[PDB]
Amino acid sequence: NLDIIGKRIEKIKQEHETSWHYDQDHPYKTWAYHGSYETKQTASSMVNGVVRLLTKPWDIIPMVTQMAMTFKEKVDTRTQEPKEGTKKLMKITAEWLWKELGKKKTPRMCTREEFTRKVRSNAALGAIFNKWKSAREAVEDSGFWELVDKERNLHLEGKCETCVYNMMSRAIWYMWLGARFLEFEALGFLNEDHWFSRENSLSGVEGEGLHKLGYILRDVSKKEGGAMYADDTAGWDTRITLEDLKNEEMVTNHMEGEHKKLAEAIFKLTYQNKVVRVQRPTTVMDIISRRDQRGSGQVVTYGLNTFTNMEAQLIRQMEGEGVFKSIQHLTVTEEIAVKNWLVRVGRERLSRMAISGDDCVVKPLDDRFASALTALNDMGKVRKDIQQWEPSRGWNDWTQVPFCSHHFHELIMKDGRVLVVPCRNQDELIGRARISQGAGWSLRETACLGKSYAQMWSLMYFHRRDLRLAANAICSAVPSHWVPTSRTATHEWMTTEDMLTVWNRVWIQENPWMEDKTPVESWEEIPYLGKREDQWCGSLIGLTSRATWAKNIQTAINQVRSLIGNEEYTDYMPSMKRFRR
Ligand SMILES: NS(=O)(=O)c1cnc2cccnn12
Ligand SMILES: NS(=O)(=O)c1cnc2cccnn12
Ligand SMILES: NS(=O)(=O)c1cnc2cccnn12
Ligand SMILES: [Cl-]
Ligand SMILES: [Zn+2]
Ligand SMILES: [Zn+2]
Repeated sequence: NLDIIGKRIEKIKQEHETSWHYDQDHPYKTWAYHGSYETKQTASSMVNGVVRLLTKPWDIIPMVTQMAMTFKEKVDTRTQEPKEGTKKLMKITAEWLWKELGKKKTPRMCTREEFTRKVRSNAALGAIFNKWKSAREAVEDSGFWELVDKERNLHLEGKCETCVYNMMSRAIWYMWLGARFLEFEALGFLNEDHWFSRENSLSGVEGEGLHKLGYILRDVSKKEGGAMYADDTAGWDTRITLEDLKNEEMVTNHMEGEHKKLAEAIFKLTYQNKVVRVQRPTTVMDIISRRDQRGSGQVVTYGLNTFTNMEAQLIRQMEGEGVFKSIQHLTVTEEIAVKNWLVRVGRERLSRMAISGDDCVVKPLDDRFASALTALNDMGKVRKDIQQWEPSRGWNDWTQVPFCSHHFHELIMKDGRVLVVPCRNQDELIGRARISQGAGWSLRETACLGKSYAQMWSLMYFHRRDLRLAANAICSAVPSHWVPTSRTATHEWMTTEDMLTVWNRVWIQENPWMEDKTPVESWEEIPYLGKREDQWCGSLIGLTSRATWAKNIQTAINQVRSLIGNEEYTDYMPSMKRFRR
C-alpha cells in the first residue's frame, strides 16, 4: 500500500508544503484522497479555416457545425471482484494466450534511439510542461537522461518516486516524458514488434490499415457459424480489474535479466498502484490513488486492451459452446476440458474474431454465444446500451457490422474487380476535418493539416462523391509541394507522392485480396458507391446547396489561394469527368 506509493506522495507534499491541506469536502469515493495544493489553468477545439472555406454547404448542417463547439463520475465507480471460477478461466486463458503470442516473437527492451525517433516525428506519447520546452529539447539534452537514470535505478531497486499520472468516454492520463520512456523501454516491444498483428495474434488488426479492415471482416464472414456480434463495453478502461492487471503482468514470465526487472516494476509500481493529480474548481490539485482500472500510456493501453479483450471473447465463446457450466467454481475435469479446447481449436476460435483494443467483432460457432453472459458480466465487461441479462443482437450481413467507427461496402469496379472500402456517416468525416487541436497554427500549418485530411479522403473515401470533390478542391487550393502534417492504422496519405500512384500501390499492387494487378491509369476508372447508398451514408448530392458548391468550386479554390498568396498551385479538378471540358 503506502510503502509502494508514499515516496511519490511525500515528494509532491514537499514541493507544495506551503499549500498542502487534507481538504474535508473532497468528492472522491472509490479513489483514495491524500491532499491538495494551489495552481490555476486548463486548450480547446479550433476550426480549420482552409477546410471550412472549401466545404460551404456543411456550414448549415448542425451535425457538422456542433462538432466544433464545447461523466468523470464514471472514473469514480467500483467493479466487484470476480468469482473463483471466472479467475481460473482468465488465468488458464491468459497463460495460453501469452504462449501463443510468444511462439514467433521475443520480448525485448526498446532503445533510446527508438524513443528519440518517436519524439522527432510527433507520436501521441502524452508528456507535460517545468525544465525543458518540448520533448524534442529534453531528448537532445544529457540532464534529462540523468533524471531518467535516477528513476530507472529506483525501479530495479523495486521503488518509484516520479511516475505520477495527470488526469484530464475518454481520460488521457499524461506522465512526464521520463516515466513515458521507462514504460516504452519495458513494454514498447508489444507495439514496436507487432505482437497484435493479424499474422501473429490471429484476432488482432494492429498495423493492418483502414483499407484492410473490410477485407478482414469479409474473411471472418466466410467462416461457418452464427451471426456477427459487435458488443461495445461500457467504459472498458474503468472496468479493468486487479485480476486483469495480474493476467497482463504474466508477459514478464517470458522475459529475463534487466528487461524482466524493468517490466515487473512498471506493472507492480505504476499499473497495479497509481498516483494521479486531478484539477478541481472548488482551482486546487488533488493527489488521489487507486490499484485497479487502466492507467498506462495510450500505445501500451491499446496492446493490453487487445490482449484482455481477446481473452474475454475466447471465454464468452467457451461459455456458448458449453465448455464449462458455472462461473462459481471450475471442477478439475472442467479445467482440463478448457485447456484441451484452447490447445485443440483455440487458434481457429481466435481467427473468428477482429479485435482492436476494447473494440471487437466475433463470429462464434453458433448463436448460443448471444445469451452466454455470465462470465462476461462477472469479468466486469458489462455491454453498453442493453440490459445486463438481455441476449446480444447479432448482425446477419458483414457490410452492416460496425468496427473501429466504420462499416464496409463491397464496390465493383467497371472492369469487374472487387474493392472492400471503409465508410462512415459523411457528417462525421467533414466535421472532424474542420477541427484543429492547439495554439499557434500558422496559415501554412493549417493548410498542411487540411491537405492531410484531403489525401486521406482520396485514398480511403474516394467512393463518396462529396469527399472526392472536396479532396480535389483542398489539394488544388494548397500549394502542390507543401507537405501534409498532423501533430499526433498505417498513414499512406502522409506523402507528397501523386495520390493516383499511392491509390494503385494500396488498392491493387500490395492488396492481397486483388489477384489481377493491372494498374488504374485515371481517377475515372475508380468507382463511387451507388448514388442512393452515398445519400444513405450522408451525401448532399441532389441538394441545390451542393449543386452550386460543385458548379462554382474554382471560385472557392481561388478564395483560399488568394489568402495563402502567390505560391505554385496545381488544378486537380479535371481529374473528375464533370470538370474535364
Ligand atoms: N472499489 S473496488 O472495486 O476497488 C473494490 C472491490 N472490493 C474491494 C475491497 C476493498 C477495496 N476496494 N474494493
Ligand atoms: N537505454 S536503452 O533502453 O537504450 C538500452 C539499454 N540496454 C539495452 C539493451 C537492449 C536495448 N536497449 N537497451
Ligand atoms: N480490481 S477490483 O475492482 O476487482 C478489486 C477487488 N478488490 C479490490 C481491492 C482494491 C482494489 N481493487 N479491487
Ligand atoms: Cl444485419
Ligand atoms: Zn517510477
Ligand atoms: Zn457507408
